[PDB]
Amino acid sequence: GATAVSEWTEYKTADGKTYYYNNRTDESTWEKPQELK
Repeated sequence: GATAVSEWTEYKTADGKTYYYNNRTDESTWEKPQELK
């Protein structure tokens, strides 16, 4: 299970979970990208 593939990067929030942010979509999803899964 890798982390941060280019355009996709995830940060863990204080509540203890990562949100996956795609930069050139500008989208934020709580599901692991299939390029990063």
